[PDB]
Amino acid sequence: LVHVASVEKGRSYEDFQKVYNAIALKLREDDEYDNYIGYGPVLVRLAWHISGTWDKHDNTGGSYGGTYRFKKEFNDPSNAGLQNGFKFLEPIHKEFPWISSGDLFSLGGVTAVQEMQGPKIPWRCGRVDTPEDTTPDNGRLPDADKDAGYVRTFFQRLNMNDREVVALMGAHALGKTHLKNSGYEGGGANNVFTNEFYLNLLNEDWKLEKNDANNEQWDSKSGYMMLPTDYSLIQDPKYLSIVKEYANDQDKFFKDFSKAFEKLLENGITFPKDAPSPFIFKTLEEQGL
Ligand code: HEM
Ligand SMILES: Nc1ncnc2ccccc12
Repeated sequence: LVHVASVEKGRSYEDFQKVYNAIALKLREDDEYDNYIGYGPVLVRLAWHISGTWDKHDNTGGSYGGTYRFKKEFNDPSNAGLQNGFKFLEPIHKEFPWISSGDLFSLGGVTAVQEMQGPKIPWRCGRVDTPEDTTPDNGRLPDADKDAGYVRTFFQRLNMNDREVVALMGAHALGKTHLKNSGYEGGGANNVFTNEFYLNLLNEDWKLEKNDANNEQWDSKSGYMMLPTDYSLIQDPKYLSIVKEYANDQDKFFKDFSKAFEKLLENGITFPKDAPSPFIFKTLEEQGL
């Protein structure tokens, strides 16, 4: 099953930079959301969930088909809360109705990471909306109650190795868990992209507690939290070495996250040899906007 990227007709870098800028302006404008976290973190999570349905074995799921717009995937229990990111992107899609759904959801993640001071993430256009019958069934996104072996095996389906898994999980510096969405609570209110997930794993005094939904999670007196799957990155000796590497090298973490995140957003897509090169969008700050 082959999904060939097809550039939206006549569009080029400038058109996508306009979409980027509308997303970024709205991120700056709509600042009250989720106790003043703003929409950055939920847009990063949306981009990952629309991508993380991919199965390398048969090329089902993945970001190409924009299938999150269909009720089966919109209503996936694993996606609870992402409706806020979808609603955020609705006026962007209205303004730019030519962009495909998969392009818009993945570009919403790139724009959020960059606007939150994260690394540049090269991004390629050309995902093409596919019909409702192509929507992947629920249950392809990962559980949070599990251990390192589960996380390792899970991510083999997405063709991610240990370093890619540890780098991608660094996005859990951002935003927070919400008891009503996932049965976990807490994390604070961070909306700046840094390597602090790894510093918090290594440096905080973690206690295994039960939350009000009767699920275990690791909490610190300082008010931080880690899901069991987060904490597993310091329980497994291979993951731990990489957590220490990223805790000690911001640039390395930025570069590795950028590559893994682009890869995640592009899994399943065949780019023609004459496709445009990946675009690197300028931030609003770089543009003086
Ligand atoms: C083992 C893999 C993962 C598990 C089990 C997991 C689990 C979760 C859970 C339970 C939440 C809270 C949802 C809520 O209550 O609103 C969450 C939030 C989030 N996740 Fe993950 N996640 C994983 C991997 C990732 C990856 C790979 C990324 C992106 C690279 C990511 C980005 C985020 C972001 C940015 C949030 C915050 C959303 C917000 O503040 O609304 N996650 N994740
Ligand atoms: N802020 C977070 N800290 C640690 N783990 C997480 C997991 C999901 C969302 C946010 C966080």
